Amino acid sequence: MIKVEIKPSQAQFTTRSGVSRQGKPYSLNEQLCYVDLGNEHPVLVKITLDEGQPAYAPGLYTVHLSSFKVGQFGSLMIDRLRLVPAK
Amino acid sequence: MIKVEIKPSQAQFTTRSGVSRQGKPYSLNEQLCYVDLGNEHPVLVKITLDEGQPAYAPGLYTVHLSSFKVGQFGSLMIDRLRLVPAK
Repeated sequence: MIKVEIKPSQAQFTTRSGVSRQGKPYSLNEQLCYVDLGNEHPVLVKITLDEGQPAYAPGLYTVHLSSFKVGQFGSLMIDRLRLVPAK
Repeated sequence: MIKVEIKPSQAQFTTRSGVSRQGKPYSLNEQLCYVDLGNEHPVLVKITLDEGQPAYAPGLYTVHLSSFKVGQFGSLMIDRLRLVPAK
């Protein structure tokens, strides 16, 4: 439950394409947000979109708890930025 | 909130120590807490503790935003999980 803002400027996503072996292409797409991390000042964080799921419209979003995950040696983590209209 | 709690049996830490592959010394203390990330039940999570830092004491907690950093391409990561008391 973090403030995320997408300003109109940020509405289109941004690419970083690619490939690995057995069936593993890295052809990455990213969109950007301003995240207020407590501070009076916003941070440009990046959102990595997963296949078939799209760039968020402009507006105000909260970070959704499924955005967090528990890793290999038991640490909690942002796996991917997950947003909701929630307010 | 990222709802967190340390029960009586969890109010303490374990030390793991050995050596880093840049041949550097570690002596890391770890503690378990229950995190409510949604799901239907409490997921168990590992707080790594800072040098000096006493293991937190039983109770209700919430995650403090100082736990989230940003680097490289606007990449958000949890740095340390710093919990503060509930309200």
